Amino acid sequence: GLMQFTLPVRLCKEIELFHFDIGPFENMWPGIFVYMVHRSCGTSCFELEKLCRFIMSVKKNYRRVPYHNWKHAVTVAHCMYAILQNNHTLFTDLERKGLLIACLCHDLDHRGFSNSYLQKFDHPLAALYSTSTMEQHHFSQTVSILQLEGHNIFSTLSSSEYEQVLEIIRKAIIATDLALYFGNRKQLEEMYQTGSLNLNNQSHRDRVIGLMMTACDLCSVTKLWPVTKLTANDIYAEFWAEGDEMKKLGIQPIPMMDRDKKDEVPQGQLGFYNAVAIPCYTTLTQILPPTEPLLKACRDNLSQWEKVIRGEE
Ligand SMILES: CC(C)c1nnc2c(C(=O)NCCc3nc(-c4ccccc4)cn3C)cccn12
Ligand SMILES: [Mg+2]
Ligand SMILES: [Zn+2]
Repeated sequence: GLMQFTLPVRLCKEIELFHFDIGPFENMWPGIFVYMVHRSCGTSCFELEKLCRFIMSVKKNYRRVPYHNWKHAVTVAHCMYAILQNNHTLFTDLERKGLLIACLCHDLDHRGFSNSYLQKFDHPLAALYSTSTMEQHHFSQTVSILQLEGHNIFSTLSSSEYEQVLEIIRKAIIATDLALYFGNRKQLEEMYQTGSLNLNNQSHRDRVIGLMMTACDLCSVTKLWPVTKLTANDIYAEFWAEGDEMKKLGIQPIPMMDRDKKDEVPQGQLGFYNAVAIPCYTTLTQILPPTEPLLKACRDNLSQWEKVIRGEE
């Protein structure tokens, strides 16, 4: 009832900032997330015994892969917490509840392979889900864990609020398929610029929540340079393992995934900052002005990759 979560002073202050790193102590990630739900939503959004049991079943269903792991899940939820606290009054009680859970669950049971590799391997999940393969699997696993005895954190919601929140989570999670991002942002751009963008239109909200999810998912590019640089080793370690597996199938992987082409990482990160990250955080700042720090930090790390290419580090 009267049981707050508190953090040490440095975390209490730094958790409010977009660039916050959740640190190397795994056993504090759960308390960090609960802290965020309580400040974002209220101490009464979720029955604490159910929330805790949900958090630990979710953790157990992330795998020990280099990048798409439990640490990524809590990183992406933290970024969503930063967005929600800097845009307090633009979001319903249900959106606040659904979106933090959506981020924690958004890569459940990820095996460290692209939708592409599932399809070329002919993995069962590719027959069951022809597009957004892993992301439909991630949502599926969220519903599984919600249905476990003592895990329904949404038990108090009305029959209809329950369906609305699971629909918020489904779209939120589908949106983390980067193939769907390019379309979603082009439309969000055109709607903002012609002035058609309207946040009372539910299909316009959907698109905005979609872009928030891509922002939160990419937030490793908005960290202090040494966090951004080291995280890149993790994500390339998956990409190269996939490359190896593509070669095992008799297929030349794209350069991104070919560990023979390590040399070209800086140029590839440049490409990705220009094609993906900068556009994302640009359009997000236009739509939601207080998210500007994500854009500014992204721009800083781009400049840090330009420096790497010029032999200046
Ligand atoms: C940490 C998080 C935020 C993160 N980082 N990257 C990503 C990507 C992604 O598409 N990355 C690859 C960028 C890239 N590399 C090459 C390359 C490299 C070496 C040799 C040759 C070509 C090419 N291109 C385009 C997707 C989702 C989250 N990501
Ligand atoms: Mg994913
Ligand atoms: Zn992710």
